[PDB]
Amino acid sequence: RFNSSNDERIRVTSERVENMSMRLEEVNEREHS
Amino acid sequence: RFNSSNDERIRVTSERVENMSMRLEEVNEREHS
Repeated sequence: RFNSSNDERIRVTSERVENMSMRLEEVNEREHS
Repeated sequence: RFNSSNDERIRVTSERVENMSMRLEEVNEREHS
């Protein structure tokens, strides 16, 4: 019941979005062509 | 009406974000240059 609450889902989504944004900026910065 | 609720949108967004994070980590791990 705790893991299915809206607040926990929002927090986890925000953290994963931040990590994905950092990783995507890292990937885009590494360009050779 | 069920598919447009906030809870369903949050759950679907969280699941898709998790899948995208896993896929992005898979892509970044596969680097050759």
